[PDB]
Amino acid sequence: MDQTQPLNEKQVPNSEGCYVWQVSDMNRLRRFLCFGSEGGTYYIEEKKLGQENAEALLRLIEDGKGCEVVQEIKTFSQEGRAAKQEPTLFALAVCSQCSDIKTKQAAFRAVPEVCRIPTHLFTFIQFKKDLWGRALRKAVSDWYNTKDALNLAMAVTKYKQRNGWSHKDLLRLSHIKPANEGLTMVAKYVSKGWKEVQEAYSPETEKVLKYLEATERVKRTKDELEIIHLIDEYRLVREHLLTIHLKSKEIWKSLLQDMPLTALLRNLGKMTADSVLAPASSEVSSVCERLTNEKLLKKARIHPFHILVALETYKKGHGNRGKLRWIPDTSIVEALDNAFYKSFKLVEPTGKRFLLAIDVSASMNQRVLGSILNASVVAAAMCMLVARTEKDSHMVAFSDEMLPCPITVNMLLHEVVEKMSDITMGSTDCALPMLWAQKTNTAADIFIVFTDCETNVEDVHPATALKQYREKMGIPAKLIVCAMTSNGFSIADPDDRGMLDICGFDSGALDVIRNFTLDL
RNA sequence: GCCUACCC
RNA sequence: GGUAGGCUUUUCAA
Ligand SMILES: [Mg+2]
Repeated sequence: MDQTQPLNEKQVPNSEGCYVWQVSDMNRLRRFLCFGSEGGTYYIEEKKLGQENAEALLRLIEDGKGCEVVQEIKTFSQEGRAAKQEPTLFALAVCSQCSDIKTKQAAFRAVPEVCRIPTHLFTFIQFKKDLWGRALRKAVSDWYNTKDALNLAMAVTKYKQRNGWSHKDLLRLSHIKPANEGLTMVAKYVSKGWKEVQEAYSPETEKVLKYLEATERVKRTKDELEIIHLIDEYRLVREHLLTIHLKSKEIWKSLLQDMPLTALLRNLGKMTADSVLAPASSEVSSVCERLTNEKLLKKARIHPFHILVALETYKKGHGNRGKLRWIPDTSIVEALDNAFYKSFKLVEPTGKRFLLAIDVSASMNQRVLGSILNASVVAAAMCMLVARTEKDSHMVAFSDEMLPCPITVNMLLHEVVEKMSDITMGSTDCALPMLWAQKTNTAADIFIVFTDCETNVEDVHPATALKQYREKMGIPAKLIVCAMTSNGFSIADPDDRGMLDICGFDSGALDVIRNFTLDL
């Protein structure tokens, strides 16, 4: 009996013909929220991946899980555990339509806590289209009227329109009625324009006009000094400036001052190139100190993935799609690579013995989140995270055989990246870890395997490998399968309480692994 | 092959 | 359509 055969009825065949279990729908929801379905997986095409995921979603609703889904969606977004928003917003959209009315009413109810910025809403509304009314009109209206005039003003000027949707269309389609003078002004500004509003017009309301005026002013003035001035006075950001100003060193030195974190993160390369982040500079020193402030990273909801993508591209001196070059600053590379570990919800060590196994087979070459990072690299990063928290941990890599582990606990993130480079390839034997462990008489209480569960060699089933391990070593060893995709497969036996299914790249992954290690 | 802003 | 920034995919002051 090997992986080519089913252990029991419950099991189903992979994408390779070998047998595994089907991840619980709830768990697949999490996989989906974190990885989405762009580019699909190594075996499943993008389109069918989304279809497989859409099916599981509806299945949950069918089964009553309607409100648990929204609650989970609501929680992942607020806690910022998912790199990108599309999957969450698409999920909240499907729920916003499902048969259940409990779920639907819960979906629109959570819209303002999930759609924090215009883009989020625009993407939500567009999804509803790919799939107005009382609920919709109400939800959109509440999004604006519950805000503070002065805040809405920034929101609507920072994000005038995204993906084909403007606040002008939303305001009109929802037939909103400004809850106060401040909001009517902003609304009039949006639908009718500055002139109309300027022509039509409290201390609080004046503040709102002032601002709107500022935003209009920084687009007519030729004087750079005045631009810089307004930026200082009204905290105007990049989106507020005419793109011709974005070539001025002094504009950015003024823009960097209190630049939001994602903005700062996505423009590290450009600022270095324009000498705004010159070597040894105060500015650079400032940047590093901000990127490594866990609280602000947390406040700005900087996901570790975004850090990884920026680090990879930043040290490359040049972009992937971009077309500018810069001498990568070593202080920044050390600050980003440091920030990576602070972006995850950190936890107190348990002290247990962990065996961390990275699936490095050919399939792990598959690209994640439509980025330039592959599952191999991401799995290794997640691995480094768990290894720097629980010191008693031995890392190992595998494909269809045990391979010398290319990385170490003391390596900087970009060294672990290129090392996974030279080694990703081969077939998949997901039982090797447990098997290796027994053979080297290596003790462990927890096994964490970072895989896509597409095991395919004629060797015993990983679940079988774990049992043989328990019996042989006399340890109740548990097994945590950290998923690297949104496929619906798992080498984890649902009937074994010592086997858990978690998602890779959930900034909250650390807490789940802990709760499980500690029998919670 | 894509995102924005400005003019038209 | 013309022009200009950027692509670390859409820039979460939070
Ligand atoms: Mg493989």
